Amino acid sequence: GNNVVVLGTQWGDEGKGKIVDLLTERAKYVVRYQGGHNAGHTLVINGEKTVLHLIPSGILRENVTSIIGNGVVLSPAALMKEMKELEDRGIPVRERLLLSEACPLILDYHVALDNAREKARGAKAIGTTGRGIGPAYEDKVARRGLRVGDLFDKETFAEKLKEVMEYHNFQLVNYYKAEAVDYQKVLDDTMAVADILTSMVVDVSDLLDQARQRGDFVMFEGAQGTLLDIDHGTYPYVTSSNTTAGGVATGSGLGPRYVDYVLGILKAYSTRVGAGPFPTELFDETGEFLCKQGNEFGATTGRRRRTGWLDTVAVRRAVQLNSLSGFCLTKLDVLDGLKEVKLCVAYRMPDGREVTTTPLAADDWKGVEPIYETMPGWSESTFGVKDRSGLPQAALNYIKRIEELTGVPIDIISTGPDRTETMILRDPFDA
Amino acid sequence: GNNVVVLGTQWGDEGKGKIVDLLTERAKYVVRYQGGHNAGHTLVINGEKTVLHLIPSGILRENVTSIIGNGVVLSPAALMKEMKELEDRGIPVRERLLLSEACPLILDYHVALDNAREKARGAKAIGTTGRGIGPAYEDKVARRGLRVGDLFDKETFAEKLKEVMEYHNFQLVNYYKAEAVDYQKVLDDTMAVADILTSMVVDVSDLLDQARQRGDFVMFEGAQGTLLDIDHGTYPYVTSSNTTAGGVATGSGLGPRYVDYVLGILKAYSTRVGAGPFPTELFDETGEFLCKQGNEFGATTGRRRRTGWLDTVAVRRAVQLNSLSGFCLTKLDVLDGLKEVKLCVAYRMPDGREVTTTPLAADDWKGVEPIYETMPGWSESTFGVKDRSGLPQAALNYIKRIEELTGVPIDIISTGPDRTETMILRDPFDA
Ligand SMILES: O=C(O)[C@@H](CCCN1C(=O)N[C@@]2(O[C@H](COP(=O)(O)O)[C@@H](O)[C@H]2O)C1=O)N(O)CO
Ligand SMILES: O=C(O)[C@@H](CCCN1C(=O)N[C@@]2(O[C@H](COP(=O)(O)O)[C@@H](O)[C@H]2O)C1=O)N(O)CO
Ligand SMILES: Nc1nc2c(ncn2[C@@H]2O[C@H](COP(=O)(O)OP(=O)(O)O)[C@@H](O)[C@H]2O)c(=O)[nH]1
Ligand SMILES: Nc1nc2c(ncn2[C@@H]2O[C@H](COP(=O)(O)OP(=O)(O)O)[C@@H](O)[C@H]2O)c(=O)[nH]1
Ligand SMILES: [Mg+2]
Ligand SMILES: [Mg+2]
Repeated sequence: GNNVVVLGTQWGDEGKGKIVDLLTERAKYVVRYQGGHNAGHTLVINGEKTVLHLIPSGILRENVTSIIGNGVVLSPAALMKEMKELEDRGIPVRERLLLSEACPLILDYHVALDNAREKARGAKAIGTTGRGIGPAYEDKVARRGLRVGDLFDKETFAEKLKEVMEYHNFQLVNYYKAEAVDYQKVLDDTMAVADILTSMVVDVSDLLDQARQRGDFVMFEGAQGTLLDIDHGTYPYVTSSNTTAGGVATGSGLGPRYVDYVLGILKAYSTRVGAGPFPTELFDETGEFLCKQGNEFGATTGRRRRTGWLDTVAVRRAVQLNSLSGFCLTKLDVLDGLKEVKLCVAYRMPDGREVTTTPLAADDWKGVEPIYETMPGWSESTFGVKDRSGLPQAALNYIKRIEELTGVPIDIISTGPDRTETMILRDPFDA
Repeated sequence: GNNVVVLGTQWGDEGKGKIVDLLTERAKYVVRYQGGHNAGHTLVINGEKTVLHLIPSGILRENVTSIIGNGVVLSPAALMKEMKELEDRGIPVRERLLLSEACPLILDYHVALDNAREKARGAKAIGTTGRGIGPAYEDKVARRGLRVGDLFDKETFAEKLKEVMEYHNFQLVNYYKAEAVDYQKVLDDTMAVADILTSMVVDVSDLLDQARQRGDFVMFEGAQGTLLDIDHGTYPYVTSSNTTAGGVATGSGLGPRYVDYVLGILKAYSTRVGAGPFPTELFDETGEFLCKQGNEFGATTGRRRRTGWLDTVAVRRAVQLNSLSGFCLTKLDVLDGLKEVKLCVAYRMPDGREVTTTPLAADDWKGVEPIYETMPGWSESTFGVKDRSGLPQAALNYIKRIEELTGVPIDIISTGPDRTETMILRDPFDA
């Protein structure tokens, strides 16, 4: 397929960054369509590690033009910092990065509001990444937020920013009783880069329609995971954007009927960082093993990620919401050495019923217990294996089982962090 | 196609309600996926006029199950009032209406906030429908809003509502200096209907996945229009939800790859109610004619709708954003008697350039001038005509021209408000 979508089927950090970079070899465009700099996508090329947050994962390839779609909430400060670091490493960012004038801006007050609301929550804290993502999306919906296109007229931008910060400071000071954000600093910091950002502006939706008609290859890079979806995730312990396949159209302008293949990134086990329901969560020795062996620490906040067994029930919800075409199984190599591996095949509800569908809101998850299916592990090392013939039978039965429970094939299997430690059984672009 | 989407290609009120009702004869399900009671869809069956707002337009057919998807922001009070009026007219609503537990709730304070923000805007007022739609979507994104699923546990709902209204009253009273909303009235009013609403709850996304596998016919009914889209419309003079095709997936849970045919509702001329850029707007005799002859008054607010010539440039943007499969031209009959009709074929930018694409944000529209293409009108009456052979050549050349400029065929032509005053050249379900 020409238009391929790569997204997380779980709670994020399934290894989307790696897959995007790997598959962009054949793409002309790579587009980010939701989220902001709370995303942390790690790429490892020949041992070199790059961690992108706002900039699309195809930025290291000179043959691809990276595009930050309108769905993304842009932090001018976050962008600059990343652009610089990359430019210092021989990546001519400005030469290959384009962005939407419709992207909402994340400013200093958004971060101030983020930390404030979180402290006001107390024990009910979401455990956000503190990047002001929520407040930015909120200003957008309320129709008072500032967008990239506003930077085109400096005087009116100053007047608009004037109004918005008046409102935001009143609540930060009077209600949340925190520090006011200085209007002049924000105004100065923004204008200092206003021209850099605006020089990269392009009509994304029209461009994507052009690419489509020519039949160019375009890859959509998702941020976060399905269960963090603002509508369908474990509300209110979710992110403020639609992390599901529908976010592709709203966040880039591409018509829904043009999405040809949706690739779901599936980790061999499960992780979640931040508060919220997590049925298969392990609090024992095996949990520590997955964390250590998988080096599960926040690519953005450095927070230790919560680990657990793969949840087939939750994944099936992901298959359905995104109309998945196939999966890419990652971190299979981390499971090496375990005597047994478990797959949650159903949920035991607090009322005794055994269900195979997931609860919606976070509150409806309280009391849910996973119903496992234990399988034999493998002693053989799968790390770096680049062909099925290198995987132990136990590992193969494990792949097959997931396919059986889900009904979706595993087209790609990743056995290590490097771009090459992978095995493509089927290329989505050819599917 | 089994899964058909019906949406407005302009600024709403293109006559979506009529088309949904007409086409639901063959559908098992009809789903609303965005907006709330700001929508006003008029149906006229054998002269009988029904105006729905929150309830799906397939509610008059006993063979269809209406579903209010998670994207919709639900006003418990608005629903009850509509359910009652319909039940009094022999429509067993409760027997055929289902809804999502994920739908955010529109409460009294949301309406209070709506009117307040609008007055604070002054001359920069959006001209909202005052139904609290914006504030409801804002609470959702901020992850502090209450959803239908919250009504399942009355005690915790009271505690949650307690927190949210504390926050909302502080700003309404202290900042906006308006009246506080009484917590007890809202709590009482809500609980009085809490059980009615919860009895209608269904897992929408799972159900739609079931319908899909069986191959049932499902129709998605859009609210508002493309140019009112929160991301891609004339921001900030937009509605707070995604009115484009991508909203179907995020607002119902159906995977993007399952949308088979997107039908764009296209009015013969243009209307817009409320503030915002409108290039082809007429302020002369012909404007008054279109308003009078088309009886252009708000189906929800009673506001006189602004009229103008059909804007081909803006419509082309709609074709692209929604991946339209075909159009349904409505109110052709209103153009009867005009000596000449005009089609805006391109825009004259304030800098002298002639463009064929539309500006994004509302500010980038200031100064834009329409470039017309004049065509001869027709004296013949097309009202009620149910076959192409009843349309005067001039009317036929007009249909053809729109098809030529757009590149999308006109599969349905509506020549009057009644369900039968229509001509289906092609049924989307068979396409
Ligand atoms: O916080 C980190 O360091 C994680 C972020 C994982 C994905 N992820 C987010 O980007 N945000 C998260 O979603 C929730 C809402 O926070 P926010 O509004 O900042 O996105 C939080 O649980 C937050 O942890 C969330 O789970 N990194 O491993 C991402 O590379
Ligand atoms: O206000 C009315 O009476 C119109 C509503 C037309 C569609 N429409 C909306 O539902 N809202 C509108 O979108 C903008 C945002 O308002 P709101 O947040 O209430 O949706 C306003 O211009 C408002 O008029 C808008 O244009 N009716 O003809 C709809 O049946
Ligand atoms: N062991 C192992 N690590 C992997 C594999 N694929 C990716 N990773 C690493 O797993 C982590 C994925 O989390 P993150 O970087 O947040 O990925 P993203 O946010 O989903 O793109 C990164 O540190 C990667 O280097 C794999 O197949 N095996
Ligand atoms: N004259 C005429 N009126 C029509 C036609 N189709 C629909 N209408 C009327 O046009 C109006 C459409 O606006 P509205 O009710 O807001 O429709 P919706 O919001 O798009 O579903 C209604 O009053 C309909 O009865 C048509 O073909 N001809
Ligand atoms: Mg990450
Ligand atoms: Mg209407």
